[PDB]
Amino acid sequence: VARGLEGVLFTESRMCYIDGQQGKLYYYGIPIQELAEKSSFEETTFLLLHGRLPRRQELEEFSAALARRRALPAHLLESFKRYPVSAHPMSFLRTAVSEFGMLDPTEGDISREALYEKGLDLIAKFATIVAANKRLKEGKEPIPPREDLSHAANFLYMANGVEPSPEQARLMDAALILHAEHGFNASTFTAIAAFSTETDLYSAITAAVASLKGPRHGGANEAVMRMIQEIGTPERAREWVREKLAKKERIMGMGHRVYKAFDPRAGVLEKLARLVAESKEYQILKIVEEEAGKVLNPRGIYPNVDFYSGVVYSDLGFSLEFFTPIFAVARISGWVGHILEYQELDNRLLRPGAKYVGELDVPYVPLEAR
Amino acid sequence: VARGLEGVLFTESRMCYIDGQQGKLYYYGIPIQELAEKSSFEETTFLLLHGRLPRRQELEEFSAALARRRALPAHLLESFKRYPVSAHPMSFLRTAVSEFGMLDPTEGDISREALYEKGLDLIAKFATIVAANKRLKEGKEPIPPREDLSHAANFLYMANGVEPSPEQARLMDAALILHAEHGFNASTFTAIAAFSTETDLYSAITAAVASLKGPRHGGANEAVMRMIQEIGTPERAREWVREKLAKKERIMGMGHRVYKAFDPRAGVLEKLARLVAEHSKEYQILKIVEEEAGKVLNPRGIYPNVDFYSGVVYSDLGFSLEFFTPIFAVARISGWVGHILEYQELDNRLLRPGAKYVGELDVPYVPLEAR
Ligand SMILES: CC(C)(COP(=O)(O)OP(=O)(O)OC[C@H]1O[C@@H](n2cnc3c(N)ncnc32)[C@H](O)[C@@H]1OP(=O)(O)O)[C@@H](O)C(=O)NCCC(=O)NCCS
Ligand SMILES: CC(C)(COP(=O)(O)OP(=O)(O)OC[C@H]1O[C@@H](n2cnc3c(N)ncnc32)[C@H](O)[C@@H]1OP(=O)(O)O)[C@@H](O)C(=O)NCCC(=O)NCCS
Repeated sequence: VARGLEGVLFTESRMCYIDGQQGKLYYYGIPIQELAEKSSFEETTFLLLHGRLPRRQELEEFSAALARRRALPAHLLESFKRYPVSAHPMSFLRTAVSEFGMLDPTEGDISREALYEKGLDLIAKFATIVAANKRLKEGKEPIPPREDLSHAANFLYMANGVEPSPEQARLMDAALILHAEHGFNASTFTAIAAFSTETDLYSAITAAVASLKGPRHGGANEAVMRMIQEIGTPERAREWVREKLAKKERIMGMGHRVYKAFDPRAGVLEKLARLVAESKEYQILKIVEEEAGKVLNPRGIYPNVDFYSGVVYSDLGFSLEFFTPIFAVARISGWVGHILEYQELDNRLLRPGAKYVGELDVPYVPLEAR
Repeated sequence: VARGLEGVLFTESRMCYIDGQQGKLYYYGIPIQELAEKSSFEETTFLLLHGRLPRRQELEEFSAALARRRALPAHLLESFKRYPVSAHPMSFLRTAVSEFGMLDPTEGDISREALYEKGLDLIAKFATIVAANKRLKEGKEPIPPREDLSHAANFLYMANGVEPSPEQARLMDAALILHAEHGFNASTFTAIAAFSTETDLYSAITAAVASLKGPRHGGANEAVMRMIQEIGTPERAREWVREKLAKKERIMGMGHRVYKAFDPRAGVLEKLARLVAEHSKEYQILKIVEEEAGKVLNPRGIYPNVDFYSGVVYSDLGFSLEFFTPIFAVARISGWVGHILEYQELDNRLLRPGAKYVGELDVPYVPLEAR
């Protein structure tokens, strides 16, 4: 029984190579550290959708293309007004994508060209949705996209109401790149499971968002921040971990189905977190990292991408309930890419089985005789 | 590489046994034919969630518990008014479930009891959502659930605007029972994939609905009716079949990923389709297709599946093709909930597979200027 589908390779992919032992990550063969440093969200999105780095003009046009698609339709923006503002942002996002799906007169079209076109709209619009949610949570009005800003800069602008510093934008740009793609993780896999029935892109992405929301998965984002707050001070971190591990509970932001080593994305984020810190949250994380590490590292359990990302998002102006949506704002590129690849390379309905451990030939006992 | 995850057994389950070789189905050990004859959607639901038949008081209380959860909140009914009427019914449902979860103050509570309780709410409300969708599709107003009607009778009532005859209610009830549960099919598996991240129930069910929306899952229903229509009359059924197979094109409503024999649910539906048939045209075309296509396909292990006869049953109950999959969801939500409860109980592990990597490694980041 392949519990958790661990070790099950169900398809072939060119998109993401994860070396869990050595802790390497590549997007179509390019190391993530290279991309985080040098690339942008648009460029990495092109890479993930097209399978190669864009040329100058391609990138310029691809970015303008995405930018032109950032705005949400009035209908959806009107709908947001009654979206329960106390609802979790991932549930906001989940609903927005589904509703957006209804507004598409050709929603069901899944030709490669339509997936790509609808995907460009989702990749572009996700930031606008999450930002709108954030503005609404704050009792303020959603802000229209500024097409002149990069995706990252625009996301910050719509979320915060002011154009970000170039540094702030670069930080957001780095974070998006780091979360953009990561193989057949739970949310990507869920999207493919859904898509494997030839359902529409919105259905597959709603499912992906649904999946990403979980605290075992992308929800570990805010969970780690919850952990930091619960700890409160770096002075309480060690004993906190000691007793957390003593009651055999899990330390959020550590451990990974694949990485049995420091997450190469966490490695990058740790450095960005360190720069923002220069700081209690970061100090607390380092202590948790050290203290939990000494029992978990030997088990192959290390900080993952969710461990340091919150420090980063928090610096960018986001409260913790938006950490996972920010994740989604990036990962949508990877989801669309995977849906395009799965269609091309495999496109088979996923229909697994289980090991039945129940009973057979149980009688239907007459009601009055039970 | 395990394409399609075929033969991949990723968890243990007690809920559903699918005998693919002999064409047998059981919900917690009970043959599907028994439940289709004797049980009810509420009782079978109880079975699917509790793993056993309910005592008389239990069922009565359970039925009532579901009945008082049928009504949708005014907030959601109001939102429906702006849902695009031209939208796909499954997109309506997908959105409805998602928006409903937003109205739940403890949406993310996934303790067993909270899953059970929220699952009952979804089971009860799925019929009310799909029925509202249908009313709205017709430019009409949703109809409030009636507690004095069973789940099936009420569904027809809310959907059609008139209380169904006992016969029609019995047909629907039997149809819901038959589609309530079927192992780790795409929608159920996708529910689990989602839920394995410990996301909320609505997220998992929204994902289930997203999967079910696909034509490769729960769809054939419509395709069979299209087939029947393109055949037109039983007089040209055999010929159509012979030509269809010669085109090496598939015959809708036959063949199954697991069933390499007659679908036991098709076995029950075949008798029910014949009941509604006694417009016998639909049915007669189907029996001729079954026979002519079966003489060729049966030996290859392909037989009619649940989708072969269900369409005839649903359109007779007043549902257009596009509501076939929603009606499927109205029943399967019981199994989805049951599976989420079981998965949590028995396994509860993150679903995180891998892929065989056939890409490049150590690709340099070439400068923009040099590309
Ligand atoms: C991601 C995660 C689900 C991967 O786990 P998995 O591959 O599905 O494996 P399992 O959950 O079955 O666990 C393996 C063992 O490691 C332990 N373990 C896993 N991650 C752990 C963590 N973060 N804290 C402490 N113990 C942990 C488990 O308790 C388990 O114990 P056992 O064999 O002693 O019973 C898991 O590491 C986790 O829950 N991490 C916290 C959430 C998180 O940060 N998720 C984001 C991943 S990027
Ligand atoms: C469910 C389904 C996908 C299973 O396909 P499968 O796993 O490839 O089926 P088998 O493994 O038993 O197939 C062996 C052969 O029978 C053919 N076959 C099976 N389904 C067929 C159908 N309904 N009509 C004609 N031929 C069919 C296959 O195409 C295959 O091709 P080959 O001679 O080229 O190798 C297929 O039966 C189908 O598309 N059904 C029609 C629609 C339908 O009713 N399905 C929905 C409910 S599951």
